[PDB]
Amino acid sequence: MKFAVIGNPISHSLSPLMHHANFQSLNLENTYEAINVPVNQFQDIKKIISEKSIDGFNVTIPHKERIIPYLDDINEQAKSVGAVNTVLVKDGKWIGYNTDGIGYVNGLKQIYEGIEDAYILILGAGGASKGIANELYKIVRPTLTVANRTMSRFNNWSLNINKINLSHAESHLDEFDIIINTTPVISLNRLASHTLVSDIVYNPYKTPILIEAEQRGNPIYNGLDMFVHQGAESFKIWTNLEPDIKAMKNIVIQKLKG
Ligand SMILES: O=C(O)C1=C[C@@H](O)[C@@H](O)[C@H](O)C1
Repeated sequence: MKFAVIGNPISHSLSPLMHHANFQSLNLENTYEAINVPVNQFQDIKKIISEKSIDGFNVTIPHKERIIPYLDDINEQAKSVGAVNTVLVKDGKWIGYNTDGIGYVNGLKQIYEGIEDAYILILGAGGASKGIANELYKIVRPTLTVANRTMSRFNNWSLNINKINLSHAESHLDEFDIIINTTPVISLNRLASHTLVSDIVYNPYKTPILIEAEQRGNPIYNGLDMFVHQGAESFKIWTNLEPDIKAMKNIVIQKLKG
């Protein structure tokens, strides 16, 4: 089967390196190649893909919304986040999926015991935040809380979740078992001792919030696992097989060192 990643730029993508490691562990005769698609040539996307006989592809900067009109169908999750990172070519039909959020959430699940009873705060109300909150909503029993600087951003949200501003997150910070920053931030001055602090970025390997949270002697978690888990989730969709998460993360790490 033939896979890819589209984007502009595409050369620093670690998707092919990673999906390949997965193919070699599963003993699969797949290719996964980086495809450079400038904005100016994006209108010819159906043709760039189909001439290469592509089965499924990831979509990254700056085409995650740009791809949407070319899809024949799109899932609720993508539609909701308003962005597509995965497309399935399934008998000439293009179908758009979004695995970033489930990708972050499946990673967290592994490194956080009993996430179903977790008091989770998320910072940010934009699209990455939305995608994670949708996925959590399905597995977390206690109501989610999303904090944002502007209340209006929640108008197109769809969840029955608590929605607060940033100063109110600061002063109730100790009610939370996990905090997830999706913002590129708060005062950690009421930060409970046990609280896990997470950012969906892994370059830099630690953002300011994670730095300070670590000095306060808290557990921290960056976006590395999100990146592996979103691609693993694309792979499940495309192929109906189980990805080797350890092989995929180990190669990305080795590449990151160096
Ligand atoms: O750098 C990459 O190759 C990617 C990064 C993220 O945007 C992912 O959402 C995308 O599926 C692939």
